[PDB]
Amino acid sequence: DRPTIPWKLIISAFSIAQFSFESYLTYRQYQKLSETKLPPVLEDEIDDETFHKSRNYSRAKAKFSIFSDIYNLAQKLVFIKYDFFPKIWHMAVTLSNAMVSTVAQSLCFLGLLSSMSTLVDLPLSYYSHFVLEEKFGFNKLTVKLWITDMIKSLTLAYAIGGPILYLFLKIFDKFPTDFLWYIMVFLFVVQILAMTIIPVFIMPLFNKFTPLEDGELKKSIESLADRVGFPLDKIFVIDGSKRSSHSNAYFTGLPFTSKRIVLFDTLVNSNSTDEITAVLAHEIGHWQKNHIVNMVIFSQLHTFLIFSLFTSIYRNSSFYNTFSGFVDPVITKEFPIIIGFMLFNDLLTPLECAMQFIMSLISRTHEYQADAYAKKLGYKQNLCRALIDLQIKNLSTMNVDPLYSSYHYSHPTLAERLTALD
Ligand SMILES: [Zn+2]
Repeated sequence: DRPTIPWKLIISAFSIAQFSFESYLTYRQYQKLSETKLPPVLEDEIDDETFHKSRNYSRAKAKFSIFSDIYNLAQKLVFIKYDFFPKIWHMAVTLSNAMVSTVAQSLCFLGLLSSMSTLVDLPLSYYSHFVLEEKFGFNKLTVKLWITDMIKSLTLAYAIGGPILYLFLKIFDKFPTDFLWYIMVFLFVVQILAMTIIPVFIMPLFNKFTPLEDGELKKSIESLADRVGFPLDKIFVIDGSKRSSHSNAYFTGLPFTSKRIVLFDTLVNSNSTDEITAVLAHEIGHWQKNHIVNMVIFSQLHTFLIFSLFTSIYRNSSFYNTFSGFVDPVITKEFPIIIGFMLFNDLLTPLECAMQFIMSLISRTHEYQADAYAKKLGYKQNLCRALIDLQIKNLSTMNVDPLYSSYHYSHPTLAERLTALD
């Protein structure tokens, strides 16, 4: 536990290492998608034509994935070896006029930084939407709406992100010796408010929430709810058609309290008729077995590990000194917590890989249990046809690499979800 260790080399080595590992995964997946032509348990229920089209969708996804990784590894390594952070700090504070200048310039640094991460990402985000998924008729948005969404995301990020971060940072000042349990509780309470505030206040700005047109489907879902429990405030059908013809469904409720069921516009349309309910049995499965409880708990362990280790490396950095020590246009005074946190974030990357395996696996077995639970309710045959139709219209990957799926896939392979039931 001490200051002088070669940080530059280690961080560059880690980023390259885990990029290479991720490149290996993506490589295997590309192999299988291009070579294999048959699913074992889906050889009858997958059109030979819509199978090839799905091979192509996944191909382009992988290609773009690798280019996106190289791009994000390239700008990082350049950011590192050329000490690009100090420079942004100076340029940020320089653009602060009105005095209303303060001790927490950290917010300024992050203000310009995140805005740069946006503009540098912009080209990729544009390609993915207006090329990768326009080529497969998935994207239904105009540039007008895309840009407006970007601006709304940044404006919100500052509006509520600034205040929360500020308090988060000043909590370190009040407790320089024992901050752990305080910032722990802080993140917990922000989490609770988060799941309650984003759906109620933030989402309405993105999509138009309308209540489910009273009739058949409303009654069906209402009946499944009353049967298995009392968790149901109301049902809304969001307009997710405006973005792309992708489908999904979820419920938003502050647990444990009333829960609202949101259904995607493309879902109620003619892809899922009332196999929709089998799906909702699956999604009620997550609630019944207290998975959300297991997830917040497994999340708190993670956070504790992270900020337990933080105590070790929030003292001295190779980068600017903060209280001429041997290099140029450096930054001075109080050590700034935000910076030590970021570099620490890129120090952990291997730990994250480990917990990427762990989290992906837990989610997978949660889906397993929810499906089995849908069988318990008799929605087995409809649930099967639901998942199959989703994979058909979303051109999801048919036969995947075990390792690649073990790392990335939070949901088990379709074939793997069926064999557990069918
Ligand atoms: Zn699920």
